[PDB]
Amino acid sequence: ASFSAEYDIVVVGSGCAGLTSALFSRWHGNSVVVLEKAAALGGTTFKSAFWYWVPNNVPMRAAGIADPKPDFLKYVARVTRPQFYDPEHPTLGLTQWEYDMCEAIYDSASPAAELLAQKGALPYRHVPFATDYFSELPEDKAKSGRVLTPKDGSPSMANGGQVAIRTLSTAARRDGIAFKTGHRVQRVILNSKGEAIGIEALKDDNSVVRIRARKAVIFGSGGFTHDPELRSNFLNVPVYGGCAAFTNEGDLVRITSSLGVQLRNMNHAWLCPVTFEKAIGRDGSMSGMFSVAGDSMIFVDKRGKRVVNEKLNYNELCQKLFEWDGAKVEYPNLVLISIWDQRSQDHSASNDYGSAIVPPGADDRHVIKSDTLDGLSQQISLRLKKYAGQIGHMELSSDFNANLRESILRFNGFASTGKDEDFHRGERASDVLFNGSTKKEPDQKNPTMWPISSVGPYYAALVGGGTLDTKGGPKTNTHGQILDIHDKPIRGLYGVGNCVASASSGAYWAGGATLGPMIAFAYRAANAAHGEPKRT
Amino acid sequence: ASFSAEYDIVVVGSGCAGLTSALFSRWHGNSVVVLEKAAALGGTTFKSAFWYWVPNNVPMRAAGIADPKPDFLKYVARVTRPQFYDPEHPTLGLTQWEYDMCEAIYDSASPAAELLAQKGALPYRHVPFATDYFSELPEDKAKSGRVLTPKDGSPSMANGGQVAIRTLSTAARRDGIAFKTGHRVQRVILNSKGEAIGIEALKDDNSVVRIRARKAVIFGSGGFTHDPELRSNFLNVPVYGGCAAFTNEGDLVRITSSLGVQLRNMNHAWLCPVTFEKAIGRDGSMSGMFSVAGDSMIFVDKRGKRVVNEKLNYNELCQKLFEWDGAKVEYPNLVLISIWDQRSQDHSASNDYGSAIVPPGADDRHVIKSDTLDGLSQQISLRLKKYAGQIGHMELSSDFNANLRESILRFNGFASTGKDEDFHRGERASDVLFNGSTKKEPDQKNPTMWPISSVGPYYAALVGGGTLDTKGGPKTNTHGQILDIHDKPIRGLYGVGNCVASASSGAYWAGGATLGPMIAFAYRAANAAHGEPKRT
Ligand SMILES: Cc1cc2nc3c(=O)[nH]c(=O)nc-3n(C[C@H](O)[C@H](O)[C@H](O)COP(=O)(O)OP(=O)(O)OC[C@H]3O[C@@H](n4cnc5c(N)ncnc54)[C@H](O)[C@@H]3O)c2cc1C
Ligand SMILES: Cc1cc2nc3c(=O)[nH]c(=O)nc-3n(C[C@H](O)[C@H](O)[C@H](O)COP(=O)(O)OP(=O)(O)OC[C@H]3O[C@@H](n4cnc5c(N)ncnc54)[C@H](O)[C@@H]3O)c2cc1C
Repeated sequence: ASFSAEYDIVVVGSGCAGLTSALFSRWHGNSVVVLEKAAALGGTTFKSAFWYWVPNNVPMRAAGIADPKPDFLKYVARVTRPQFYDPEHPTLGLTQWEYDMCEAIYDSASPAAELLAQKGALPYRHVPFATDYFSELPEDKAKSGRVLTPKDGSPSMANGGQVAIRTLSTAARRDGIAFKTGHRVQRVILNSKGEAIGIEALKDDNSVVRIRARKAVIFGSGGFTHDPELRSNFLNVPVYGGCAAFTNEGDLVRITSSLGVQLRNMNHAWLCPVTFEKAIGRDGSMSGMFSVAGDSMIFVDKRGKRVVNEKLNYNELCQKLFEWDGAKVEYPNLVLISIWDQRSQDHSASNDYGSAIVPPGADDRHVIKSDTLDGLSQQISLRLKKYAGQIGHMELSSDFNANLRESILRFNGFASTGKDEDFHRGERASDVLFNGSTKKEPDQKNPTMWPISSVGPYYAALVGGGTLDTKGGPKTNTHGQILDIHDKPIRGLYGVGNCVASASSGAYWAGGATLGPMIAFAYRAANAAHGEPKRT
Repeated sequence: ASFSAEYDIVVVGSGCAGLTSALFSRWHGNSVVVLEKAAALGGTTFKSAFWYWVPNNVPMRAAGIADPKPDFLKYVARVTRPQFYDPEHPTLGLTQWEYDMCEAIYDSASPAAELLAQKGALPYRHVPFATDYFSELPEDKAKSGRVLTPKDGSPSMANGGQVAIRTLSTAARRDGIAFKTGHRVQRVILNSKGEAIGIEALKDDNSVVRIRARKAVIFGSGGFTHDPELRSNFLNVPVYGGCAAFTNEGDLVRITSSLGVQLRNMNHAWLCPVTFEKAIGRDGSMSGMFSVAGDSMIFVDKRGKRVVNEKLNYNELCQKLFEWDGAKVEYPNLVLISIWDQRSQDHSASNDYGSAIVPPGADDRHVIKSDTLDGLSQQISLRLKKYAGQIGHMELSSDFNANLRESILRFNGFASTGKDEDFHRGERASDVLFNGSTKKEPDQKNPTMWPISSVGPYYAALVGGGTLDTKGGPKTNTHGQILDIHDKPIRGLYGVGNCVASASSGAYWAGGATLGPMIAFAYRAANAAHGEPKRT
């Protein structure tokens, strides 16, 4: 029973979690390999803007923006476990584990960011204007300032992930880390003491390779969005997919099923609305709809009524789509219809951040069009019929047309006063902050709303619920060590990123709140793995 | 090193799943032991009404009533997977597994029920008037008739579970099945071929015993409602507890963590509202609130407004309590307040079916009382403050009193016309079916509503979200065999009832839809287990 290759540390996956874990490991003097399931490096990280939320970061301190630790913990506790949050409780109402993980994020994200930049692997610039998603909470004492992004990201920052994967992987090759693509890890090999001593991977040609790890196996294999069975059986909502890399199929869940782990936070994903047709069609370029485009634009349900603030934070807005009507045995908002006019088409269109409104040249198969409102509803009906088998054979109400006219009349009044009496669109900072581009109007009272045109053409797109990726898996301690059911480390076995349980439950603290913590844990995991004895 | 006892079949748990599995096994000629963690037999089953939903049962056929199998499958497919339900799809939109499991229920529930009755273990009577929970759906072609209950159950049927446990356990002892209480199974023992050959159990004195199973170990160990870590980490909603027996702590989840199983349907429980204070205080006698008592009674939120049909099916009503307000980072309906008057107190009180309205002599610590509405709100506020750390420090709104008066006036008008224009209380058959007792009023237009008295005293109780129990665990095939990750049986290992994955997802088809299927699977499991070779 022997191995065709041997390294000190074997890393699984080449997104943020894998690359950073590998670099930190290598810089301690270990030999390292990165095993990537796909043909290309980068996973979901590659598609991201690579905002990374780093509490008490060096640029903030240089700018004179304070980030006190007790207040950091209160902010995250209040957002993460609202029912239990208590400022007088010794762990703010969090479990000891959740509290310890949040503390580790605060302690380790900045040194991790600093080392990656110092070595030239992830040079950054500060994004001082990027504001926390629940900045209005009094617990938040550093409402803006925590976000970094790759130094050479574009001005929109939309290509940040591509830049990060380039800088990280360039530094990895420079520093002698080995890479194997088309290697799907499928097993952890144990010694007789039950310690991880290597992996088995399936190659594209269907050969199996065994690779030894002298000190540690570190998983950075991403989530399970694109295993439909796992997704449907674990998540708290029945999402249609998400912007995760399609190779993120929850392999670690199968890999650990015989290792005695504790699967934790399996009920939660990072959530976001998606352009429904791109989810169903498996458009690999799809982004979550982080900014819902248009000011002269509303969402309506199948009755032709507004049901939600369209500018609400994406992780929260997605949840509205899965409200349950128990009397009718249906999801009334399963798909919502975004409706906009020529003004929003011309001035709110974007290639970035999952906008449904796209400029000339962009893929617009998901866009529904008509010269009149009555014509639009007939076009929407055809689209619903096309996807009937995915959406409970949903149909527009027989009163749709008249309801939509009433909805627009009401909205147009709100747009003129600047006050949305129904859903408070534009009243929270995050509504304005992620509003997207608009035609700036001299006398606009609220930047998130402008009256919808009294003439066509009119445009629409179906909006459904998806993920960025999942955030449940084997529980680790704060050093990235995968625990057995008695809360003790399985020696040699580590996990970082979306493949292990996040301490953020169902919450999404700020932009960059996936990547920032992840880099902290890669640093802590690599530092602990470096201290393993060489084994078997 | 060895075993202190040996049987052909070892059954774990003494609720419906375990007792029926054991009886079926014994009647095939195997020696059988039943191992119970608690001091007494019966688990959650003991507390139930023991309705059991049996498609195509003998009473229905005697009435000349068809229960056509394709239509049975369409009903359960429509309720279980609403998004994907399609009458033209080869498995109605279900996965092959879901479809096969639902078919097995139809095929095996009636023969299982007939044999239990034939042997004198579970004599039954028909419950002809119990209509399915979604009987109005056109897919349901046998809208009433499927429910059986223990022949000697009381007229209310509330003691059906006690009767069933008595008849089942009496037959088990009569037929030579062995029983051991205070035996907490904690491990499955495997041979070198990886087959289950017995168990290890922890006894009360903290000794461990090994018991050999020549043919099979059959788990019927119930769900994980009362492991708060598992509950919070897996279920789709953050429930506070449930009427499951307190010994249902998800031991099988830990037992199988190194066995390579597929945990499935972990995101779903059988849901129901509960008397919140009884959940928090772990009242072991608590029932889920299947019947929300009172016609002169409303539920209000912390703003003093109605938000839901109070008579809606319990599994669906519970979901209303967990709607999420992303703008305020809170659950607006986390607890609702049931408010009633003297008429409902006197004529709707019940010790059964989880009623918050309780008769004289009953434990009434959960009941809030005051001589004016303004006084009632002051008493409710004190109760919210008592449980603040569990409910996000919820407070009544500053306009609560005025809103409550407006809510009562509006409801009173609905009660007089018989038409609840807001939430349609009483319009579905199931609202009437679980309406509970009421004072007969000559000219009452809708049995579920009567105007609330303009004089006190007034009464209230906090209502929160809970379970009957969970319905996620190791996936089995239709023969109750626990599968490995490659969908192949782990030889000798079986599971029946709440301890394994239900094929009903998040749905609750009808009264008796937990016990009816469970008896079908106990029969199929026992039949397959009987065919195992004797091993090790
Ligand atoms: C469009 C978009 C924008 C986003 N923007 C941001 C943002 O700006 N900030 C932020 O914090 N978050 C953002 N997110 C979320 C963020 O991208 C992810 O949470 C993060 O990139 C996940 O990193 P990871 O290393 O865990 O996984 P990934 O980057 O998904 O990498 C996992 C890798 O493991 C590989 N793998 C899987 N199985 C195996 C196996 N068996 N063997 C070997 N390799 C395997 C996969 O192929 C993949 O390459 C965004 C998400 C999307 C979709
Ligand atoms: C008040 C109430 C009323 C209900 N009414 C109905 C109804 O009318 N019809 C219906 O269909 N459903 C009803 N339900 C739901 C139904 O009672 C359950 O779904 C069903 O009884 C579960 O049966 P079971 O055998 O899987 O588990 P249980 O009856 O819970 O039995 C499991 C047993 O396993 C034991 N156990 C646990 N761990 C171990 C271990 N490690 N070793 C050994 N033993 C162990 C437990 O102590 C317990 O005795 C009701 C539920 C409640 C709470």
